[PDB]
Amino acid sequence: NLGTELDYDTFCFYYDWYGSEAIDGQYRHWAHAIAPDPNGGSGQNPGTIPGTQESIASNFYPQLGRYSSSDPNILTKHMDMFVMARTGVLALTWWNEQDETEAKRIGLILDAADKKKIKVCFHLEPYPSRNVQNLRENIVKLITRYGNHPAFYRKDGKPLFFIYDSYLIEPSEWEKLLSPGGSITIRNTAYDALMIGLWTSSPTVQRPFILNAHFDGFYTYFAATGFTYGSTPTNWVSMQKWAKENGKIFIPSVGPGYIDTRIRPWNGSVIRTRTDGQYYDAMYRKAIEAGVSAISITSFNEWHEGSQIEPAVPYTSSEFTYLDYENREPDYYLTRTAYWVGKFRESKQ
Ligand SMILES: OC[C@H]1O[C@H](O[C@H]2[C@@H](O)[C@H](O)[C@@H](CO)O[C@@H]2O)[C@@H](O)[C@@H](O)[C@@H]1O
Ligand SMILES: OC[C@H]1CN[C@@H](O)[C@@H](O[C@H]2O[C@H](CO)[C@@H](O)[C@H](O)[C@@H]2O)[C@@H]1O
Repeated sequence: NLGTELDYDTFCFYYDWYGSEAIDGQYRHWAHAIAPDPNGGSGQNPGTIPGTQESIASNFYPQLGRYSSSDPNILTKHMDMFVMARTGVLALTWWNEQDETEAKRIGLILDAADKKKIKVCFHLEPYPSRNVQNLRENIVKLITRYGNHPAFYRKDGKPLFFIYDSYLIEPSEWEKLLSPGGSITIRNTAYDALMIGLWTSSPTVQRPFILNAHFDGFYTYFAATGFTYGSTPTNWVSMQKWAKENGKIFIPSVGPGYIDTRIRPWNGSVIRTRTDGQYYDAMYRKAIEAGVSAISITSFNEWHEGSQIEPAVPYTSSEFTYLDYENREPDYYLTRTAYWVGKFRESKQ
C-alpha cells in the first residue's frame, strides 16, 4: 500500500509507428507529410517534414530522440516510463498493416510490457475498408495471436478494444457484431470483448448511436478541450450519469495539451497550451470528479499532435525552435500522471 502500484483502469494511448533509418530503413513518422488545409484552395503543395535531427514532425522534441518503436531498448525505457506514470494499460494503435514488421513490433511491445506488469489492449484505427466483418476477423486474429500472452489486457475476464471514429460505421452494422442477437455476434463467444466506441457530438446524436450500436462503453479521445462535445469536460458529469443509467462504461480521455501545427499548420485554433501542467491538472480533475470507473490518457506519444506525456527536452535547431516543458522537467508529465492516478484510486471503491 505504497501509492506506487500500477492502475489497471488507466489506459494510455500509445503509438508504435516511429522508425529510424538503422532499424526501419527510414526515420518513419519523424518524417511526415504536411496536411493541406481542408478549407484552403487548390494547388496546395504543402510539402513534407524530412525527419532529420533538426526537423521532425512534432512541435516538441523527444528526450529519447528520433527513436524506433521496434527498438527493444526504447521499449524497455517506455515501460519504465509507464511504471513511473502508474498507467497499467498501454492502448496500442492498430492499423491492420498485415506486415511482418507490425507483427514483430506488437510481440516486442507485449514482451516488454510483461516485464513490468503492464498490460496491452488495442486501439482499432480507421484502416481501409474497415467494416464489422473484417473487424470481427481482426478481433479473432488478435485474441488468437495475443490473447494468451501474459501482458494481454482483460477486464473482468474480457478483452477491451477502443474503436476510433466508430461513427464511420452505422449502428445497424455495429448491431450485427455487438448485439447478443447479431448476425455475426461476438457475444457469448470465445471472442467476446468490451467494445468502447468514440462519443463525439451532442447527446441527441450519441445516445441513440451508442445504444443502437450495442457498444459496451465510450471514450472521448481528443486532448483538446472543446474540440467536440465529448471532449468538453463540463459535460462529463452528465455523460457519466447517462452511462450509469444505461449500463455503459464511460472512459473519458484526458491530456496535457494539444498542438499539431508542424503537420497541420492551418489547425492552430485547436492549440491548447500546457501552462506548466495546469491544463493537465484541470482536465484530469474533471474526469475524477465525474465519478468514472476508468480513465484514458491522450497520449503517451502522439508527438505529431503535441498531446504526449512522454519526456520532451528543450531543443533549438537551425530549422525549428521546439516547444518544451518550460518550467517543468522532462519527466514532469509522467510524475504528474502518477499523482492523478493516486487521486483517481482514492476516488474508486
Ligand atoms: O483534422 C485533424 C484531426 O483529424 C482527426 O480528427 C478528425 C476525426 O478523426 C474526428 O472524429 C473528428 C471529430 O469531430 O474531427 C476530425 O474530423 C484526428 O486525427 C485529430 O486528432 C486531428 O486533430
Ligand atoms: O489514435 C486516434 C487518432 C489520433 N490522432 C492521430 O494520431 C490519428 O492518426 C492520423 O493522424 C496522424 C497524425 O496526427 C497520422 O500520422 C496518421 O497516419 C493518421 O492519419 C489517429 O487515427
